[PDB]
Amino acid sequence: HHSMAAQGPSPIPTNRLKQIAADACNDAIGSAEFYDHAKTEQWNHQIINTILKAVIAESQPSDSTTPPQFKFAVNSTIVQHLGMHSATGAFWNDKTDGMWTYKHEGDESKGMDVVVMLIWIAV
Amino acid sequence: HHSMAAQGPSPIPTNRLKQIAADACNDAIGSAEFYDHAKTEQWNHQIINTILKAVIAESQPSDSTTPPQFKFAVNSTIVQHLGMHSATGAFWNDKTDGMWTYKHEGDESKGMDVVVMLIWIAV
Repeated sequence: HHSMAAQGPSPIPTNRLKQIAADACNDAIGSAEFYDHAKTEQWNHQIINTILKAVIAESQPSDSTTPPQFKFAVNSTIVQHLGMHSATGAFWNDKTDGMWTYKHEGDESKGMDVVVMLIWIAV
Repeated sequence: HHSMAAQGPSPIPTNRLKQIAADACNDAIGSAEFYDHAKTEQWNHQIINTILKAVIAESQPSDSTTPPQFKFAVNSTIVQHLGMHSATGAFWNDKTDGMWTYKHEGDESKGMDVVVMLIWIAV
């Protein structure tokens, strides 16, 4: 994946985002030995709720006099192993808005990858 | 794909979004007989730029006294045929913000699908 659009700094340090996403994916599918189409919905739901709860919490201003300053969208995709190329463009505020993507690579026996993308939008 | 989050009406009628996306995909990969990893970047770039240009244009207020009211993000993914499940959650304004997704199904010989997602964010 690669962004076509210029962008602002993440309200959350990208090393923390990486940890949030890696932990979310691990909690959801870490013990899974195979891709199971019957569980992908449950898996994706758990990943997204985990990440969203974490980024909402940690993007909050320390003081009550300042309300949440960022909207977030979080997408999670589970892809069964085979060829995949993704791109993102935007019409937004290049000083403040942006995206970050994460790939949770499954090993040989896993038979699936998890790709996560987070968008933040100021105000 | 399915959204986990409640949402507002599209600033552009969804039948028009469907046409924009279908035409963009057709223009980019309509004449392609096979999946080619060496062309996916060019294909995705064309699709996204086409869609973005169209949605920017048609979301503009008719009057100059009112500036653009929506930010947009557009993601395009080209997937080689094999198992794929996607989900989206959000922390946004449920009265005004939302997402829309489109799948351009490739026939047997095509060997690839195109999935498009558009997010709109008020103000």
